[PDB]
Amino acid sequence: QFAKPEDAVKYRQSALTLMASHFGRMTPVVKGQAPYDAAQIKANVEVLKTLSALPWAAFGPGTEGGDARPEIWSDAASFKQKQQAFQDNIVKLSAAADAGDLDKLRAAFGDVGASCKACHDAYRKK
Amino acid sequence: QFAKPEDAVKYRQSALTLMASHFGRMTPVVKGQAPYDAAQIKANVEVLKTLSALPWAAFGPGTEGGDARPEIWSDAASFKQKQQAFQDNIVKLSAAADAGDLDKLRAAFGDVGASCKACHDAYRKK
Ligand code: HEC
Ligand code: HEC
Repeated sequence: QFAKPEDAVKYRQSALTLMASHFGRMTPVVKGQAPYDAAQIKANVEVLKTLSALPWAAFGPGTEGGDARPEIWSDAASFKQKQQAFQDNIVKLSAAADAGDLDKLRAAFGDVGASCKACHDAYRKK
Repeated sequence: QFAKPEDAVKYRQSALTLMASHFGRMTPVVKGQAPYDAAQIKANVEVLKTLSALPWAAFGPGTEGGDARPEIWSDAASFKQKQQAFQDNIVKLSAAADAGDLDKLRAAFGDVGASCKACHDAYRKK
């Protein structure tokens, strides 16, 4: 699927755009501005779970470009921990959404959002 | 998630790019150029199933733009049938992939690809 590095960059940017949309659209629910519909949130968090696994294999060898910093590949073990923290927080979000637990969901949502920004601060060009 | 029509256009283009990647990457398998790994294809077709439901609600009212033709909204019942044929063919693809049946999978894959092009021919700017 990534014949040239520019195809990996197009894929990962598309996946990240879709993640941002499925994550950010829950902000009014977690802030009490819109009603919590447990079943609809469960379904949206499942879409976000699928999308959240997709960008990383499009940062494979040789796919420098876009707004990715070089240290993604030069400090690969450190990048992997930032990616892992995010993906661990998506597991917690899915557990909260599956349980219908709005306290857990809002806490997990804040942890996901902080881990998006913690990776950006180290690995995304400003 | 689509505060301005340009946000709906960015979302739907991103979803369609991800669909194209998850669909097209199976072409060598269905053409016998790469080995059929039933479990990996099942998992990829599940990603494609999730992605295939996403673009359509970002062609909502008022979201004219991109390479969408106007007749998507002026002939809405006709667009709906093109979208339905595609989504019906994704159900058949998921059934083949879940059953591990490569004859069914390649037949369903051709039907999906034809329905992508049948919508493009009527509804996507050349
Ligand atoms: C590193 C482990 C990351 C985590 C976790 C998340 N993001 Fe990210 N993001 C990352 C990089 C290296 C880039 C640049 C990719 C490129 O090659 O250009 C991005 C980019 C985005 C974008 C812009 C995509 C675009 O259209 O070009 C968005 C919208 C984005 N990131 C959002 C986002 C969200 C909402 C996250 C958590 C829910 C998230 N990112 C995590 C690296 C990483
Ligand atoms: C109508 C019912 C469609 C079906 C079924 C599929 N596609 Fe499509 N496609 C459609 C439109 C109206 C557009 C333009 C969207 C816009 O506003 O610009 C598209 C666009 C694409 C693109 C380009 C996305 C981009 O990056 O800008 C791709 C890669 C794409 N379409 C692929 C694709 C595939 C592989 C499909 C079936 C598996 C498929 N499309 C179905 C309308 C419709």
